[PDB]
Amino acid sequence: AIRSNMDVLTGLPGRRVLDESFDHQLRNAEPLNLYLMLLDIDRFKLVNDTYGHLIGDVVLRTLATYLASWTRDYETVYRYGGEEFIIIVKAANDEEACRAGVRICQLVDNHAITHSEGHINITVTAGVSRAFPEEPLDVVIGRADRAMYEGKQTGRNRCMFIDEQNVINRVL
Ligand SMILES: Nc1nc2c(ncn2[C@@H]2O[C@@H]3COP(=O)(O)O[C@H]4[C@@H](O)[C@H](n5cnc6c(=O)[nH]c(N)nc65)O[C@@H]4COP(=O)(O)O[C@H]3[C@H]2O)c(=O)[nH]1
Ligand SMILES: Nc1nc2c(ncn2[C@@H]2O[C@@H]3COP(=O)(O)O[C@H]4[C@@H](O)[C@H](n5cnc6c(=O)[nH]c(N)nc65)O[C@@H]4COP(=O)(O)O[C@H]3[C@H]2O)c(=O)[nH]1
Ligand SMILES: [Mg+2]
Repeated sequence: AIRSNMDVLTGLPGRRVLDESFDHQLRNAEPLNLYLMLLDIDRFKLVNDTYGHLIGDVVLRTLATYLASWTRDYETVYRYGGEEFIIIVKAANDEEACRAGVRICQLVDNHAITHSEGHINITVTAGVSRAFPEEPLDVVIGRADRAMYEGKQTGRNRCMFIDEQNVINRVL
């Protein structure tokens, strides 16, 4: 069968589910603020080159399961790209959204991925942005992407926030 609302590998909803639902989610976030958390597996190409793509698939499937287990039910985890996940967070303020982001980064770092021949330690870099009313998804992801990139530049295994001045800081 063809199930366009599910990533076959991880079982998570994919890009199309977020793209199609984002405007609705943002409209109905009130009275809360909506935040977008973009997560990329650190040096994932290297994992595949070292262990092979079958093991890479285990990493993706396991991380998906982990993220699902580490998030609240109304905050959906998507597999947005090949090595990229998105979590849509609703929160009262920036500090709460950033706490969600940094705790998820910390959990990833602290839970090895079991595979047949041992264990692999992975980390993620995360960028978080507020979605302002009526903004399209590409703008929100664009800003989170800037935050995430600065995270990769400054050491990886961390969560970054881009604020209302479009200035990026690491979340501690
Ligand atoms: N550190 C931290 N982690 C958070 C927070 N919100 C969600 N999580 C994480 O997301 C997982 C799933 O949350 P849930 O579906 O709401 O499902 C939760 C929730 O229904 C409940 N629960 C656990 N602790 C609390 C709590 O302190 N307050 C409330 N109201 N419920 C809790 O038990 C379920 C399973 O909890 P966990 O195994 O801990 O698993 C939690 C935890 O890993 C948070 O604010 N801080
Ligand atoms: N929307 C959203 N907000 C998040 C998430 N994670 C953290 N926050 C926000 O950050 C506040 C502090 O989280 P914390 O330091 O983990 O501090 C948390 C944590 O120690 C615990 N807690 C709450 N829920 C859970 C849970 O489901 N599992 C576990 N293990 N602890 C929880 O209670 C403390 C207070 O929780 P809150 O009053 O809810 O207050 C939370 C909440 O407003 C998230 O995944 N989604
Ligand atoms: Mg749950």
